[PDB]
Amino acid sequence: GQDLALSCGTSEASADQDKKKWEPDTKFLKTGNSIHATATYQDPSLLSTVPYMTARIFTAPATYEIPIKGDKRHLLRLYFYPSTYTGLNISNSYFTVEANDVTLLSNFSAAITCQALTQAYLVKEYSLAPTDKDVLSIKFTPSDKYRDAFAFINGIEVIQMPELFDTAALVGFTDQTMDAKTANLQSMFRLNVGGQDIPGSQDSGGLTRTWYNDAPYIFSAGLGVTLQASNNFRINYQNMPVSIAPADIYKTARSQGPNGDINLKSNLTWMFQIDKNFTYILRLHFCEFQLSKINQKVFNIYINNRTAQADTTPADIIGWTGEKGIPMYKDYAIYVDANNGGEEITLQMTPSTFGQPEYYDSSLNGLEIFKMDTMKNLAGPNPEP
Amino acid sequence: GQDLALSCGTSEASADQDKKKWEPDTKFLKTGNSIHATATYQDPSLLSTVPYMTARIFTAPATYEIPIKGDKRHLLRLYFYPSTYTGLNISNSYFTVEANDVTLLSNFSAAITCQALTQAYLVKEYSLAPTDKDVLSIKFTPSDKYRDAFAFINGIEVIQMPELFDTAALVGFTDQTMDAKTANLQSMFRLNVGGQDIPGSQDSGGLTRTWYNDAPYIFSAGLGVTLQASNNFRINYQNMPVSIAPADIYKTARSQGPNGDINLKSNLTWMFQIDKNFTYILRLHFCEFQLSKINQKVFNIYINNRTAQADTTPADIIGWTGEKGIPMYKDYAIYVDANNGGEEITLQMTPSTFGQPEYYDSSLNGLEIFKMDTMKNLAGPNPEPS
Ligand SMILES: *[C@@H]1O[C@H](CO[C@@H]2O[C@@H](C)[C@@H](O)[C@@H](O)[C@@H]2O)[C@@H](O[C@@H]2O[C@H](CO)[C@@H](O)[C@H](O)[C@H]2NC(C)=O)[C@H](O)[C@H]1NC(C)=O
Ligand SMILES: *[C@@H]1O[C@H](CO)[C@@H](O[C@@H]2O[C@H](CO)[C@@H](O)[C@H](O)[C@H]2NC(C)=O)[C@H](O)[C@H]1NC(C)=O
Ligand SMILES: *[C@@H]1O[C@H](CO)[C@@H](O[C@@H]2O[C@H](CO)[C@@H](O)[C@H](O)[C@H]2NC(C)=O)[C@H](O)[C@H]1NC(C)=O
Ligand SMILES: *[C@@H]1O[C@H](CO)[C@@H](O[C@@H]2O[C@H](CO)[C@@H](O)[C@H](O)[C@H]2NC(C)=O)[C@H](O)[C@H]1NC(C)=O
Ligand SMILES: *[C@@H]1O[C@H](CO)[C@@H](O[C@@H]2O[C@H](CO)[C@@H](O)[C@H](O)[C@H]2NC(C)=O)[C@H](O)[C@H]1NC(C)=O
Ligand SMILES: *[C@@H]1O[C@H](CO)[C@@H](O)[C@H](O)[C@H]1NC(C)=O
Ligand SMILES: [Ca+2]
Ligand SMILES: [Ca+2]
Ligand SMILES: [Ca+2]
Ligand SMILES: [Ca+2]
Repeated sequence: GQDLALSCGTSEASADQDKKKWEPDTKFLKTGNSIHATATYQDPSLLSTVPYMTARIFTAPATYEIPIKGDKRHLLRLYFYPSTYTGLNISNSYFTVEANDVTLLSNFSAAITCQALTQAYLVKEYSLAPTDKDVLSIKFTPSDKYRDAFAFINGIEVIQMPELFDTAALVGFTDQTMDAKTANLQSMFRLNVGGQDIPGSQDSGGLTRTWYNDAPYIFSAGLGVTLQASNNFRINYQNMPVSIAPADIYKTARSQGPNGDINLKSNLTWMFQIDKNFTYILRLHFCEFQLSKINQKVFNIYINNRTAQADTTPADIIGWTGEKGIPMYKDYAIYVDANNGGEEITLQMTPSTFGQPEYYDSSLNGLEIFKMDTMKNLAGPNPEP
Repeated sequence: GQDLALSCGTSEASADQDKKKWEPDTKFLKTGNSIHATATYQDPSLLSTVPYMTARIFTAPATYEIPIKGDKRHLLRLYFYPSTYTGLNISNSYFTVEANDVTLLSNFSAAITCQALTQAYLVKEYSLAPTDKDVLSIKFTPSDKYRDAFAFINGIEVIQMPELFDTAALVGFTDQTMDAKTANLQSMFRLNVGGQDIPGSQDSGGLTRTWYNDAPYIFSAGLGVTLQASNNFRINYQNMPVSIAPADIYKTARSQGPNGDINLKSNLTWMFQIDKNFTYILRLHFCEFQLSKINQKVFNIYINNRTAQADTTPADIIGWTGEKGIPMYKDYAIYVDANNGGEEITLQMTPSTFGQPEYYDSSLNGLEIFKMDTMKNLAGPNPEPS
């Protein structure tokens, strides 16, 4: 059927602020008796009125049927703008969303979730494994616990993507590995480390992912030192698919800085709020654009205080890639529960004292955090405040 | 083993006018020698320079090896743009193409085929039955009969597809069928009847098939009346796979029109140039979007002057589907013989008088014509020049 950007509750085509074209959802909606509504407040923080200002509202289970290619992986995005739609209190909305037998959301309150994030809108993004079916059935089910619950949706995107997931190294364990090839994933965070926001229009692979500056997630007292590649520095992908990440991710990084003695005394630390009781994959993106040789910059990486790369196998970007300007990533997996970090993921970097490196520093170019499904479920609870 | 769109002779990723992404063919070329070439001339009829303006040229045999799932059916497309490449005379190009054990093309002249069609480029499309092999070997062999014979290719696509083929009713016989489930097929024609061209980007199943307007193929004096479903009319597929055809096929149709007297005195007639000595499957796509009951519109269907639906079993779309808005298709098979049939398939419809229907009309929403393989061969001769 091909990729779609549906603005729910619209009757004509529309375009957003980033030159993405959207179309009405009506075509794809199997079930009747939905309500369409336009919000009566346009939050000044919205980047566009599209798709956010218009919604479709469901008071019974409702299914969209989107033609897809069965053998392919897809990105699915759900856009929500909890605002005022004439005649409803958005606080009453609690619902489930499923996509071909994968549960995405359950008892989901967009209002509570937005309040907790201090953001007026939400985009939930998922990477769905191939389901061998030529229709993606997206079912919205109002809560059967609350008589007054309704479901709503402002936009849906379905985007074919390559098989960009394979194995991840298990954090804190010696050489253990797990397969992500058939996993369903939720995108939790996607950062351009040390660099400016990259809008979807500048993403690679036609995937229109947004990559956010990482500064708001730095937990260490030190912000470190951001690095920028020289003008027209060439990112040499070699055999890495360009869809993994756009070149600009690799042209900037965050490092600890030029003072190796100070760097040895601290970790550069990021912290993220996530849902308990899931395995997460952290994809760390690297590209050395300053140094040229093995054993110049060699560093330990820790996830939730456990070893990701350390001891006699620390991280060395040139050690991994063989050459300045080659991009790469490494995937690490951690099951996060009460004993392992609770509701938080921490990522920490510090120089290694193995093999007498030329410098004592660390760096990172990009970061993605994905939730893996457990028994075809990705739904977590709503956040607190 | 993913789907591929290879633009042969390129060294950078490219994209065409319909946003299809293409990549270089280099990694998949397994045996032989070849060079990249760029066409000297951009024909104004080309929608894109991708993949058509670049080619790989073979002066001896060469093979691609493409990873596939052996238990799955595939679409294979071969793109050709005859032009002057590396100083060679395109009129000397005659070659064979094989995909595993299936001969697709033999003594193939892209130049002559293009001249006969009044088209500057060709896309040959095949549906290959499961191979039980994890590699698709695509072999290009220059003709060993002409001395300066060479082969060329501009683009290759390999696309995993569902099993969209089963049995077809043999025309002019009753309860005799042809089995296409494990056949290798060539796509000859694919039409949105009564509607505008549907580009591959809008095709269902992610199969990127183009559905072309049918008007050029009508040979009755009357072109009938084209119909379009109302705004927000929904096509209700039920258990028919959406990969069969996109919704827009079913939202338009060609009919004979509102004058039943005129309709009763004529056939709506399509004609197609094909290759003799093959069995063809005609897939007729239907969806009733105006009427609502059985025995409102009831019509006879003839293929090569023989009965496909007639007598006491004429076509009735609601009769078949049970409801307005439910799409369907019916497959019919016909052998086109070396004398009778004579390089053409004709499809004709006219109203039936059987059972006193409310109206006297006929309609059709889409049409596909497939060649079935014989002796593991789908190759036909080059058409006559004019
Ligand atoms: C296509 O098939 C014909 C044979 O067709 C069969 O035999 C015929 C004699 C007739 O009985 C048909 O109805 C049968 O289906 C191949 O042979 C040619 O056939 C034509 C007449 O149809 C005849 O004029 C030629 O002399 C025959 N040729 C030879 C070499 O004997 C023909 O070669 C086949 N073509 C292809 C491209 O495979
Ligand atoms: C950098 O962070 C790592 C990981 O959190 C620190 O190592 C941990 O230190 C605590 C003690 O404070 C121990 O309980 C853990 O066992 C350590 N983990 C590992 C994997 O060794 C490390 O000390 C920090 N370094 C600095 C300089 O702050
Ligand atoms: C559905 O979601 C809300 C989450 O916000 C749940 O209600 C909250 O539950 C927690 C206790 O875990 C309290 O701290 C909050 O005060 C509750 N908030 C509100 C607004 O009621 C609710 O329990 C969930 N329901 C189900 C069936 O899971
Ligand atoms: C519509 O076309 C059909 C099929 O070509 C016509 O039926 C044929 O008529 C010719 C001449 O009368 C015969 O040689 C064929 O044997 C007929 N075939 C069949 C299957 O009946 C039919 O006459 C045409 N209808 C109209 C209304 O013109
Ligand atoms: C290969 O194809 C060419 C072109 O179709 C064939 O040559 C034509 O043969 C027919 C006779 O069947 C004549 O009508 C044309 O004048 C010929 N055209 C040219 C350009 O020569 C040729 O016979 C075929 N060769 C083989 C071995 O099958
Ligand atoms: C997490 O898992 C533990 C252990 O299975 C369980 O006791 C707890 O209820 C779960 N908590 C959440 C928030 O899912
Ligand atoms: Ca909307
Ligand atoms: Ca960066
Ligand atoms: Ca090409
Ligand atoms: Ca049509």
